[PDB]
Amino acid sequence: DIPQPIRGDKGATVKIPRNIERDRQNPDMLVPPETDHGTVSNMKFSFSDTHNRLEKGGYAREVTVRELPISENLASVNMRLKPGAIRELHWHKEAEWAYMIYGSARVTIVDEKGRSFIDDVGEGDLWYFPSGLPHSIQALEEGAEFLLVFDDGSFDSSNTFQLTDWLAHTPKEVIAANFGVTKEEISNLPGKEKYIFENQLPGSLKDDIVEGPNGEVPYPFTYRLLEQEPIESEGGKVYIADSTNFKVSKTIASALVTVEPGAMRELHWHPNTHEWQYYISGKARMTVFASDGHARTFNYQAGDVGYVPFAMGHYVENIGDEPLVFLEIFKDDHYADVSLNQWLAMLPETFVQAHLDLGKDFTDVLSKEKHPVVKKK
Amino acid sequence: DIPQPIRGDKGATVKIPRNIERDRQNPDMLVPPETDHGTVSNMKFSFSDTHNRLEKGGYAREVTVRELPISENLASVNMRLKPGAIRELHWHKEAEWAYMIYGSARVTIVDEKGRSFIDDVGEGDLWYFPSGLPHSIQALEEGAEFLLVFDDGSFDSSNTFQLTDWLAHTPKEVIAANFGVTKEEISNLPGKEKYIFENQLPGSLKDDIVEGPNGEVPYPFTYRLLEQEPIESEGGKVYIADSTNFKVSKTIASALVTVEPGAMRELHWHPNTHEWQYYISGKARMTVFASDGHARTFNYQAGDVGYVPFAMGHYVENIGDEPLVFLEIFKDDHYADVSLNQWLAMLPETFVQAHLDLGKDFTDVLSKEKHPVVKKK
Amino acid sequence: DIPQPIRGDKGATVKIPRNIERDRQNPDMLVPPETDHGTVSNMKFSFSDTHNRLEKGGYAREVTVRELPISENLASVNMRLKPGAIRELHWHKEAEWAYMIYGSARVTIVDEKGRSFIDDVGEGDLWYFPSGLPHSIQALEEGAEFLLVFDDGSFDSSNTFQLTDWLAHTPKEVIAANFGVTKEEISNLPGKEKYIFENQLPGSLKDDIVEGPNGEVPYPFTYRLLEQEPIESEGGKVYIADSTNFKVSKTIASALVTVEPGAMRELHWHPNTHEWQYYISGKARMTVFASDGHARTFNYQAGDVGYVPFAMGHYVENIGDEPLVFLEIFKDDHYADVSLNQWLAMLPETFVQAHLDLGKDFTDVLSKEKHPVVKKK
Amino acid sequence: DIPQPIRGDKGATVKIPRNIERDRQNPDMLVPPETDHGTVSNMKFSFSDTHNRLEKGGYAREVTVRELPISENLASVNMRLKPGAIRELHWHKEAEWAYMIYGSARVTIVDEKGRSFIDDVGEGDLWYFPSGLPHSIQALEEGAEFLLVFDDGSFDSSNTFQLTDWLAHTPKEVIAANFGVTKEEISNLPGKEKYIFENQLPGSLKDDIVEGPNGEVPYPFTYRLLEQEPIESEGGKVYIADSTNFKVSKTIASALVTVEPGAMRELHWHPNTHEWQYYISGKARMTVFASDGHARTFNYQAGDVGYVPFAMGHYVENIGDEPLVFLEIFKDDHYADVSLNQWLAMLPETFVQAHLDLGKDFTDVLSKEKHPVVKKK
Amino acid sequence: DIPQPIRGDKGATVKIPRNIERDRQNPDMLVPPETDHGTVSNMKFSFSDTHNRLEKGGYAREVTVRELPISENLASVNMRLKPGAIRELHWHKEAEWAYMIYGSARVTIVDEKGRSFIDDVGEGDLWYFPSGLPHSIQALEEGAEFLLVFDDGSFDSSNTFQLTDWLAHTPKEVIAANFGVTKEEISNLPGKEKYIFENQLPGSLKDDIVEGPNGEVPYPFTYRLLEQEPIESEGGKVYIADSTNFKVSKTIASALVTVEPGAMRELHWHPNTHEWQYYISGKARMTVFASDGHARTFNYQAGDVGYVPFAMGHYVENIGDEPLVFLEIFKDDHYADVSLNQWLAMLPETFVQAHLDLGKDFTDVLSKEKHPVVKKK
Ligand SMILES: [Mn+2]
Ligand SMILES: [Mn+2]
Ligand SMILES: [Mn+2]
Ligand SMILES: [Mn+2]
Ligand SMILES: [Mn+2]
Ligand SMILES: [Mn+2]
Ligand SMILES: [Mn+2]
Ligand SMILES: [Mn+2]
Ligand SMILES: [Mn+2]
Ligand SMILES: [Mn+2]
Repeated sequence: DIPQPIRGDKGATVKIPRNIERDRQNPDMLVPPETDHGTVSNMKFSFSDTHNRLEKGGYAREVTVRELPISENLASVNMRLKPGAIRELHWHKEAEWAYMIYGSARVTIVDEKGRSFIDDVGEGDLWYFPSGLPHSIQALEEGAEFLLVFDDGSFDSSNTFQLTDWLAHTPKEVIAANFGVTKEEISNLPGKEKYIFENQLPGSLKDDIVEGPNGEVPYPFTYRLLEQEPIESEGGKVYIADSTNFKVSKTIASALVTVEPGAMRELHWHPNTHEWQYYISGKARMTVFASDGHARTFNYQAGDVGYVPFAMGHYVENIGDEPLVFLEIFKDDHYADVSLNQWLAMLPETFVQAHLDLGKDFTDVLSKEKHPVVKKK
Repeated sequence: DIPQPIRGDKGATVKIPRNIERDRQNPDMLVPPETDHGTVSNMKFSFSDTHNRLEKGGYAREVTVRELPISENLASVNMRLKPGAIRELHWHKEAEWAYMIYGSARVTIVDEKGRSFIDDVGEGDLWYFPSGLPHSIQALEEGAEFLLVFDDGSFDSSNTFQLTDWLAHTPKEVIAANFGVTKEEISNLPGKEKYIFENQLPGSLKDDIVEGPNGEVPYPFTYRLLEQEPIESEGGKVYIADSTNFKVSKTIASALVTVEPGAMRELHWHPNTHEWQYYISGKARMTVFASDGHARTFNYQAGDVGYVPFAMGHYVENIGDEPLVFLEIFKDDHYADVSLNQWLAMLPETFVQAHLDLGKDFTDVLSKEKHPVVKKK
Repeated sequence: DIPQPIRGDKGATVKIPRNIERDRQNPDMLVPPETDHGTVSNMKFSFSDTHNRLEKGGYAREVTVRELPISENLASVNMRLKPGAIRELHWHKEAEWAYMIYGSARVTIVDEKGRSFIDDVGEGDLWYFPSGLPHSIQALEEGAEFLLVFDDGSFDSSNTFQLTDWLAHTPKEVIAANFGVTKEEISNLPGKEKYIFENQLPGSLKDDIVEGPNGEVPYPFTYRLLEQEPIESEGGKVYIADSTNFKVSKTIASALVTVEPGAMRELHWHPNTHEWQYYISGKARMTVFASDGHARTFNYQAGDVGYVPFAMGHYVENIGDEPLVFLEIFKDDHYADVSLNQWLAMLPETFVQAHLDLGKDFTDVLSKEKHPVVKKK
Repeated sequence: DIPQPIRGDKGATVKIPRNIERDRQNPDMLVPPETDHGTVSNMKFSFSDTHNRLEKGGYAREVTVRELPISENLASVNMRLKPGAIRELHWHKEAEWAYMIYGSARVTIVDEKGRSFIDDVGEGDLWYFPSGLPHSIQALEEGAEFLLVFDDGSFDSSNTFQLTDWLAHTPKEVIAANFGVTKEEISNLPGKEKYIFENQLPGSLKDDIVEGPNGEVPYPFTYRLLEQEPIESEGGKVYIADSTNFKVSKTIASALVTVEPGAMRELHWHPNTHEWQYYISGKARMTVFASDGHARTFNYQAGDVGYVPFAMGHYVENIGDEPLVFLEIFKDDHYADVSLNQWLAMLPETFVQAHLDLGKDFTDVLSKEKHPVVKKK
Repeated sequence: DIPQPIRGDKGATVKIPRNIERDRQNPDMLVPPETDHGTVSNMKFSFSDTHNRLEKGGYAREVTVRELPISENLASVNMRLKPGAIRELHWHKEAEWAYMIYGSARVTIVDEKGRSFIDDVGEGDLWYFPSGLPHSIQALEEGAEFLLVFDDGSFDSSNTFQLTDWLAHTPKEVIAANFGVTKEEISNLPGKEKYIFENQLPGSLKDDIVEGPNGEVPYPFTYRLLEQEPIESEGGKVYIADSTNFKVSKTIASALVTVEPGAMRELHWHPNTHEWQYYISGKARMTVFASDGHARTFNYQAGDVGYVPFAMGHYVENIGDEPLVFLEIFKDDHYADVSLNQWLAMLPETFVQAHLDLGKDFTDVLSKEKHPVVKKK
C-alpha cells in the first residue's frame, strides 16, 4: 500500500513525486510519534547510499563524517574479500576495530618492538589494531565480510599507507641501500598500490606462525566475542568487549545486542561518550532524547549506521518479526550505561512518586537489577 | 532481481544482510563506473530519509547541513499545506526562494518601508523573500506543495521568528503600551505559536490587496518561470531565473531543467559557485569530477537533494523512461555555466587535437552554440 | 529597600552575600517578566566595569568581544580629552565612527590621494574615518568626551598604529633617507608613543585649513546629526545617519533615539544586521526575542552597551522619570527596521484576526504609518 | 668573510654548526636593527626552498599558505615553459593573475557566454583570468617564464581541473553521448592528464583567432604594463595595474616597482589590504611595523616572496649595486597607499611639530606630492 | 657550477633571476626524485632565515608555527649565552626540553612543593622543565649554545613570564606587603625585564646547592644522553631519551641520531605521533611518504628544522662526507618506530613475496632485528 504522512488530524497526503520505497522503510519518520519535537541532527545513514569501491578480490564502502556529520569521532568501512583475497599490508593513523559478520580471515600485525601476531578470525570474532601498527587481512575458503570501525570520523580510506605505494614513491637507490640489494634485484617491484588483490588460499595457521628474537606480543589482537557469556535478559542478549576484557581495545568499547521480536533495548543513556551503531540484521526504531523537549525518532534496518550523541536518552525497539541484531560502539576504554529502570529502583519510592505523579503501583514494578533488553507483555 | 556489486572481474556478491530496495535505486553506486576514483564527499540525500513535522493543515521536512554537510551555504524545506491552511506570519535571517510544484498559494510580504505585496502563485511559479522581511503563505483550493530554499546550510526551521511566538514571549503590559490598548483587550492572544494552521479559503486576490501611504513595492516578489521562453535544445529545456530577470532574487539564481528520455544535461561546470539540486521527477545519474583524478557517480530520483561543489565538472543523464525534471540552484546574483563542447568549439582545432590525441573527425562535431541538454543518437 | 527575586509564588529571598546596588540597577533581571524563557547570551555590559587607561590629557576605556562576546562585529571606546589635549596621529584596520557627547574637538584626516580634511565637531555631531586612513583628534576649550565605534568586535586599542611609535621602531638611517635629512636633524624624535598628550589650544579652524595640489576630498568626514530633522512620533525622536545621507559612512549606520518618560521604542526588528547599543542617559529595559520561545529581558542605564542579534524582536522602554537617550548602531550601508504595528496594519484585517484570535477592535488600532517611538496612554 | 650576530655590546659569535651562505643573504636578520622588537610572523620565503615539479616541456614550483602561513589570501606559482610547450587547457576556483618575466606566450580563454580571447603576451605584460574560466598557455619561440598569483593562499596546484583528466574520469558512453560520436571514435583519448607537454611552435596569432556567433569579449584579459607611463620619482618608477585600468582584474591590484641603487620605496602603508611581494631582481631590506612597538626587518633577493599584513607600516630599501625590481600585489579592486611624507605635509606644521618634537627645519622638507621611490642624498 | 632543474627529458634551465646558493643547498628540491608526486606541505625551515634577538650576554632565534605551519605542536629556540650570562628567572605554559650542543650551563628549577634542583649541564646533556615550573640558565666559562624545544607550536618567546617583568607590573605597595618590607627597601627594583644579561661566572656547583624543609625533588630535571649506551648499527648510532628513562620528560620523547658518511636512517615510520627534527651537523635528504601516491623529498643541513607528520613513511640519508647528526623529537611519553625491514622480516616469506612480486632472494635479506641506521654496500 501507499503510506501517507497523516497522524489523526495532522499532516496530509503527499502531492508531489516521491520515494515510496524509502517511505515504507521509514514509517516512524514519515509519521513520527506525536512526542517528537524540535531540531535534532540526522542520526541515520545507509551503506547502500554509498559508492562501492570494487577491486579484483572484493569491495569496500564507507560511512564517514562526510556522509553522517554528527559522527565526528568514529567512521566505518564495510569490506568484502573473496576466498584467498588479500587486503594489502598497510597502516594508518587511526586505531581499527572489526566485527566478522560473514566467513573468516587471517590477520597479521607486527608491533613497534618487532613482535608478530598472526591469527584466524571467524564469525562473531573481533580484532583491534592500535594506531599506526601495520597489518593485513586475507580471506579464507568462505571469503569474508566484515565491519571496520576507525576512531576518527574524518577517516579517509586513502590517507591509508600501503606497503607497495610507499615503495613505488621511494627512490630505487634508497630502497636498494635500505635492504643491501642492487637496483636490478628490486626491478620487479609494483609500480602502483594493490589495495585488494586475488591470491591463493593460505596454508594452515600453525604453518604461518613467525618466530622471532623479540618475544610474544603481551596481549592478543583478536577476541572471540560470541564465545563469551552474554548478559541475558528476557528479550535478548548483550555481549560486551572493552579494554577491561579485550585488553588491547583501548580506544573502542563495543556491545553486540540481539533483541527478540516483541522486545526492546530498554530506556538508557551512556554517561561516558557518543554511541555509534551498526545494524547487522532486522528492523528497529529508536527515539533520541536531546534535552529541552527535543526528541526525534529514526528507523533502521540491515546496512544502516546510527548514532546517539553523548548522554542522550534512547531505546531501540525491534519493529520486525525477525531478531534485531546491532552493535553499540564507543570511543572509550570502557562500556557504561545508566538504565532508567534501575536508576529509579535505587531511589526512595516516595521521592520517585513525587517526580512522576504516580503511586506505589508503579514504583512496585521497578527492578534494582539491570535488564538491558526487555520483553513486551 | 538481486543486483550485485560486480563489474567484470571486480567486486563480489554481498554476503551480509543488506538493503536490496536501496541497492536497486542506486545502480551506479553499488556498481560504479570504472572511471570513478578517489574520495568525494556525499552529494545525495533523500527527503524520505528525514523526519516529517506534521501539523493541523500540513507538514514540513528539511534537508540541511546536519543531513548533507557538503552543502554549507544552502538548505531546503519541502512544505505541504492543505486547502486554506496558513503558514503563520513569520520572518528569518535567511533569504528564501521557492518553487511551487503542486497547487497554489497566496503569499504576503511587507517591506522595511511598510509597502505590501500580496499575490497568488501557481505551479511552476517562484517566490523570493529577502532576508528579514516578514511573510506568510496560505494554500488555495487545491492545497499547495512546494520546495523552499534558504541561503544558509545551517538553517534551522526554528530559529524562525513567528508573530504569535513573539507576542507570547513579550510582557502583556508592553504589547498593550505598544498598540495603545488595555491588557484586557489582548487577553485572547495565543499562548503558543501556530506555525501551520487550518483556516477557511480566502476570497479573491483583488479583495485582499492592501493600499497604503507608502507606495507600491519597486519589484515583485513572485516570478512566472514556466511562462518564460526556455532555452530549447535537442533533448530538453532550461528555464533560468536569476537577479537579471527575477530582479529581487539577489542571492539565489535558479534553473529548471527538463531532460527527455535518452537525453542528458551536457558536460559542464559553473564558474561562479556551488550547485544545489532538487529532483522533482524521474531518475538520473551524475558523475562529479573533483580534480586530480577524483570522480564519483551518484544516482538520484524524485525527492532527492544533490550537490556539485564550485567548478566541479558534471553532467546529468536521464536513466529512466519518463522525463527527468530537476532544479539547479546557486547562491549568487547570476546563473553561469561553461559548456565542454562550446569551450573546445571556440579554440583552434589543431590545438584541441594536440590535447585530445584525436583528429579532425572529432573537432568537426564541436558546436560554437551552447546546447544545455543533448539527445543520444 | 532590599529587592528580592520573588514573583508571586516563584523565587525566594537571597540567603547569601550579594550585590544589592547591582540588584537595584537590574530589577527586570533579578525579577524577570514571566514571559522570559530559555537561554539567551548576555546582551549588556557597563563601561564602569572596564579598566580606564589614564594619560596626561585624558582617558580611554573599551568594550570589545573580550567583554561582550555576542558582539563580534562592533567594538567601542569611551574617550575623554582635556582642553587642547591631542589623541596622537594614528591609523588602524577598522573604520571608526564617533558621536560627540560632550564638548568639542578638531579632527584631521588625510586620504590615500593626499587630500586633507580638517573640521570642528561639537555636541551631537559625528565623524567617520574609513579603514586605514590616518587621523587625529584635539579637544577644544571645553575638552571633549565621545563614543567611538569600530567595525570589528576584536578591536584592540593597541593594534592601533601611532605616528611616533612607527618612527621609534624604524632605523634612524631609513627615516633620514626617507626625508632627505641627516640623522642629527631627527635626533630629538620621541623614543616612545605619546598616544594622548597635553597641548596648547589650537587657533581658529580657518587658520589650520591646509591647501594642496590634490584637491578637496569628495565627501566630508563629519556630520551634524542633531541639526537634521528627526522622525518625530508621540513619545520621542529618531535621528538617522547612514551611507544614504552621511555619504562616507559606508560600514556604519546609526540612529540616535530619544524616548520621553512614559514612552517606548516600539516593537520592531532589523532585517539587515545586528544592533549594537550605547545608553547615553536615562534608564531602560528591553526584551530580546530570540525565536523558538526564547526571550530575555535586560536593564540598561547611562554607560551601558547593549546588543540585539540580527532580526531578533525587541522594544526599548523608558523605565525612568528622565528622557532615555541611546544610539542604535549597525555594521551596514543602511538603516532599516520592520515595525510590528506597521507590518500588521498593511495586511488584510481578517488575516491578522485569524492569527491573533482578536477581532476588529484590535485591527482598528493598527497604523499604516511607522511611529518608532510610542507614548503610553 | 664570516658574519656574526653581534651589534655593539649585544649578541655573540655562533658556536654551533651553521648556514653561513644563508647568514650572508640575511645580514639584517642575523644582525637586526636595534629598533626591531617583539614577535612578528615570518614574512619571507624563497622559491628556491620549494620542490620543483619537472615535466616534459618545463617546470612549476609554488609558494602557498603551507610554506608562508601569514599569506592566507594569495598564493603563487613560478612556471617555466620550453618553446612550443603547452600548459594544458584547464580551470580552477581561483582567479589567476600573471606577470611575464621572460620570453613570451600565447594564452586562450573562453568565457561563460562562449566568447573566445586569444592573445600573445611578452615580457612586462600581464594576464588575468577570472575565477572558473577555462584557459591555456603555450610558450612561443623563446620559451616563457612567469609568475602566477592566485587569490586564495590555500591554492593547491592540483585542485586544478585539467581537460584530459576530466575526460579520463568520465564514462566513455557519456563522453560519446555528449558529443554525438561513437565510443570507437574517442578510443584514443589520453588515459591520464598531460599538465605540461611539448608541442610544435604555433603559427601567427592572426591565424589562430577564432570567430563565433557570440561576439567579442567586452574586456581584454591581457595588459601591457610596461607600455604604460609610470609614476617617476627621483629613485625609481612605479607601474600600477588594477581594476581601474586593467578592467577585468577585479580581485588583483598590482604594482611593479623599480628602485635604483641608493634609493628606497618610501615609508608608507596600504589602507585597503595585505601586500604580497615577489622579488624579481636585486637585493632589499624591509622593516614591517606591526603596532604596539612591534617591528621586524627582513631581507629579500631574486626568487623571494614577501608579505606585509594589512595597514602595517613599511619601506623597501635597495641594499645592492643593481636595480631592485619587485611586485606589490593586493587582493582588491584597487591599489591604494598612504605616504608618511605626504600625510605629514598635508597637516598644520605646528601640529606635526607638537608630535615629533622637531621644528620648522624638519616640516620645511615635507612634500605635498607623493614620491613612491626616493633617492638618498 | 650552475645547477639546473633538468632530469632527463623533463624540466628546463632557469631563465629568470634566481638564488643559486639556495639551489646548491637544495639539489633534491631543484631536481627531485622522479618518484616524488603530489602536494605535500613544507617540512623544512632554517634558523638562518629567522630574526636573531641580540642581548647583552647572547642571542635567541625561534622557529614556530608562524615559520613552519605543519608543526602545530612543537616549537624551538636556538639560544646562545656568553660566559656567566644569565637567562633570567622565568616560567611559561609550555614544557621545555633542551639539548646542549656547545659549552655548559647551570640550571635552576623550583617545583610546586618548594623543592629546588640546581645542576650543571654539558655537551650532549639534556634538560626538561615541566609546564609552569620556574627556572633559569647561566652559562659557565665556555659560554653555552643550546636547542630548546617547547610543546606548543604556537609558542611565543614573549608570552614568557619574567621575574623582573612581573615585579615591574605589580603595585609597589603590594610587593612591599607581600614580603613584609617597606616601599623604600624595594625602590631599586628594575623598571623593565632583563631577559638575558651579563654576569660574573658562578662558583662551584656544590656551593650553590640550596637546602630546604621540603625535601629533595623525586626525579632529576637533567639527563646525560651521550653517556648512555646507544643502539649501534652498521651505519651509525641512536641515543633515546623518553619518559621511560628520563623520568620527568613526560611530554617530550627524543633521539639523537648519528649517521656515518655512506649510511642512512632506514625506512621507518612512527606509530605514535609527529616527528620534529633539528639538524645539528652534516647534510641530508629525506623523502616523506604521505599516502595515496604523495611523496616529497627535502634537503637539510646544519641549522635546519624538519618535520614528519604522524605515521608518514620516511628515511634520512647522509648525502655528505662528514657525519650527519640530528635529533628526532616527539610530543609523547615514549619513543616508538616501525622498521620497514623488521616488519617484512616478521611475516611469512611467501606472503611478502605475493605483495612485492619478488622472490626468495629478496626475502632472504630481511632482518628480524631492528637496525635504525644502515650502511651502503
Ligand atoms: Mn587497516
Ligand atoms: Mn545505547
Ligand atoms: Mn519563510
Ligand atoms: Mn550544473
Ligand atoms: Mn582612530
Ligand atoms: Mn532596534
Ligand atoms: Mn590557470
Ligand atoms: Mn607597500
Ligand atoms: Mn624556559
Ligand atoms: Mn623518524
